[PDB]
Amino acid sequence: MNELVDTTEMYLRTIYDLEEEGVTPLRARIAERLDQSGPTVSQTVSRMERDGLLRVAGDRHLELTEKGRALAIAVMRKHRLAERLLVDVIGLPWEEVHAEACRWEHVMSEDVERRLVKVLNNPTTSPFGNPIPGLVELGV
Amino acid sequence: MNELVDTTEMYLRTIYDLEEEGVTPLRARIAERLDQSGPTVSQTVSRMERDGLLRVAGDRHLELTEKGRALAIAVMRKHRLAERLLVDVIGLPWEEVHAEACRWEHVMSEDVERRLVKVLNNPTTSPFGNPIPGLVELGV
Amino acid sequence: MNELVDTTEMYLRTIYDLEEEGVTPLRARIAERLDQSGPTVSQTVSRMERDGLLRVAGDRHLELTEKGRALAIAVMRKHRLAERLLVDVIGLPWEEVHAEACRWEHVMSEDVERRLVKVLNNPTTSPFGNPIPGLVELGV
Amino acid sequence: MNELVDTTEMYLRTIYDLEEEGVTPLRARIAERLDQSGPTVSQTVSRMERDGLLRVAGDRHLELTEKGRALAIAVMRKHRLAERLLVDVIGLPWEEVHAEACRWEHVMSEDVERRLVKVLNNPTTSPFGNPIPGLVELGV
DNA sequence: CCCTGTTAGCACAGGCTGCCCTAATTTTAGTGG
DNA sequence: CACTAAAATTAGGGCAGCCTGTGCTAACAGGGC
Ligand code: NA
Ligand code: NA
Ligand code: NA
Ligand code: NI
Ligand code: NI
Ligand code: NI
Ligand code: NI
Ligand code: NI
Ligand code: NI
Ligand code: NI
Ligand code: NI
Ligand code: NI
Ligand code: NI
Ligand code: NI
Ligand code: NI
Repeated sequence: MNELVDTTEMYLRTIYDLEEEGVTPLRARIAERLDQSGPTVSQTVSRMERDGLLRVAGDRHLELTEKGRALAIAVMRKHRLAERLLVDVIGLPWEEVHAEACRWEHVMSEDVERRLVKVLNNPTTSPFGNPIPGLVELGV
Repeated sequence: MNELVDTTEMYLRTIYDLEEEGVTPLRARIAERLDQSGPTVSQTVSRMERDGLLRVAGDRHLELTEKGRALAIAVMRKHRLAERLLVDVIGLPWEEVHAEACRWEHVMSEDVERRLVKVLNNPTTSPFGNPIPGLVELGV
Repeated sequence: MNELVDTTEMYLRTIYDLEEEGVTPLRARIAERLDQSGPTVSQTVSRMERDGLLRVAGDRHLELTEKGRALAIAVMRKHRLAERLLVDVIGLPWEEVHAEACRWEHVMSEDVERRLVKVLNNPTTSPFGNPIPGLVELGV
Repeated sequence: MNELVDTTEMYLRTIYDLEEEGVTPLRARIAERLDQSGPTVSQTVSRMERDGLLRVAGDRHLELTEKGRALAIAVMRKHRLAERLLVDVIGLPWEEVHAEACRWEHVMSEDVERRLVKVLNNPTTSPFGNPIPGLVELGV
């Protein structure tokens, strides 16, 4: 198992965080946040272009395709739903929830996601306050 | 990401499965169970033997080492606690919870397992009846 | 510096050697001979195919392009002239010449090569009996 | 292969050159002579500093460590024993021997160096008049 | 415009291990003669 | 021991995903001519 559990999904989520924070998505940002060498993130981002999940712009900005944005959103959704489960229900300490959720985001089915929306009483936010994306696309 | 999520863990737990059922743990069993080829299974098993996780015994059986066994128990434990959590709290359909728990077992920290035991009122079994191993060494 | 000094050239000359011994040139033979990993050679071989030096047949034979074989021949010429110089003139023990010539083949210019045909009295074989190829196309 | 063949050795030997010439060894000086960019030589210098090959003094003068000096001496010695060999034995036109010995210095074993000392009747200088350093260390 | 160097963000070459495959054998455990 | 069925190996790959080394341009900074 990868330390990232799913590399591709971690690249998508990271680009998405960047968009949330209002910083320009560059390969250099992904290498910083995931502690990887430039040649590593360059090659991996190429594989993701090949598979149509992102594209490198002329100015080197990373952009999510439609397939890549739909997936990124899905992962962010599971992440924050996992965060809620972990805090509201399990009571895992705060400073551990993101780290745990960062693994959970790559394995939770949408089947489970929909159950969690019901069980956690229709949560629109993570336990930190960040809005949960893609609830419509989940189907809620 | 790996279909198995964690190949090493799925190999250890699969060996746990065969021991629990009373069938001789052979590489040929892992090939059937995990649907992989013989060459693949021997190759991975070699890595795991190299890494101190198991031995290929003189008569070909796969004996888990002490490190291998602790991990195998830790993974089976997370699996059945995940199964309990999914049925009792999340309400995932029976048909599906094993498939789900087969992924969660690979990402759940012991920190969450300990908090699950309480959340689930000191469970001793999976919803399918099988006993939950390693509750002692989990520290409860 | 590379341990091979020149990876591409060593690959070419290795292919040359294999052909010369009458063994089918496969990536596996190169992996053995240069002690490199399988993915390393397949990747290097890919660059060489990108660059017009060879192609991988459908049955996985490595086929030198006309340009590829010209470079291959050119390197062995340098190798074997270097062996003549090192034995006939410099007097390096017989056991250590191939090792030295193996690094030399990669830095020798054609100008030097041509001066060595003169100085060594139109040589036509290695000290070990093997013919020096590429003399005609050298400028002889 | 690298155009310099061995970047580290060419950096060491270049520093050594400047010291013979009595010019202050600065990174700008290296950039100049090997025709590379400021950034490149700045990065390459720090790897070497890292590996204990040189010190960058408070005033920015590059300074060889005893380990860096020993390697620079050995490359200069190879460079000049090669020059000798190229003029006296091989007969390569004058205008071309420095370019040829600029590559050979990086591949010649000490085993060959000691044979060249014997065969060229104990040379002390290059055909350009510059003294060959490290003949003592070589083991003569 | 030099000069000397830095910081940021790339490029390509050439290395690695993990974990997956087919085809074609070979070894081994158990069975029957 | 001799055939067989199950088990494992041998041979030669595949792709994903890590790495360091060694090169680049742009922008900038501080001082100089
Ligand atoms: Na790194
Ligand atoms: Na290797
Ligand atoms: Na340049
Ligand atoms: Ni943009
Ligand atoms: Ni988070
Ligand atoms: Ni994650
Ligand atoms: Ni046994
Ligand atoms: Ni189960
Ligand atoms: Ni699993
Ligand atoms: Ni063929
Ligand atoms: Ni040879
Ligand atoms: Ni060579
Ligand atoms: Ni100084
Ligand atoms: Ni010179
Ligand atoms: Ni040089």
